[PDB]
Amino acid sequence: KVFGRCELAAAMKRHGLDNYRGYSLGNWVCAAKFESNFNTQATNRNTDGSTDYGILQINSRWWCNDGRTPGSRNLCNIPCSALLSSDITASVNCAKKIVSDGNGMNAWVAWRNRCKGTDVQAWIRGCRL
Repeated sequence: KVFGRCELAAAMKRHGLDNYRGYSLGNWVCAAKFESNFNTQATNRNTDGSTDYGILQINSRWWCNDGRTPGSRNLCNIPCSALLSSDITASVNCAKKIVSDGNGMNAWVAWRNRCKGTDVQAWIRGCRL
């Protein structure tokens, strides 16, 4: 499923991401925009053999199991395919674990390079929240 900007902001707010670990809602919507273009079915393989899955592009080397990433951990304890569902619950729950890991949202390369230090509130403007 491809989410609309406000539709996703609403779904994320409902799942408790707004201000989670100090990151305002605009941050999460901006990260989603640039990581997957709001598409829950997005996948991208990396040079190290791992693969990123879903709207927040969660990596298979540490967070989920896709059966083809040797010596990988499954810290979120879920099959990576669950991260492609139209229901973002699984992605959100796993993202909450990732952002609490110590490096905050810097764990998402697109957020660090394209959202960090920008006016992220813009991503939720005009939204009925």
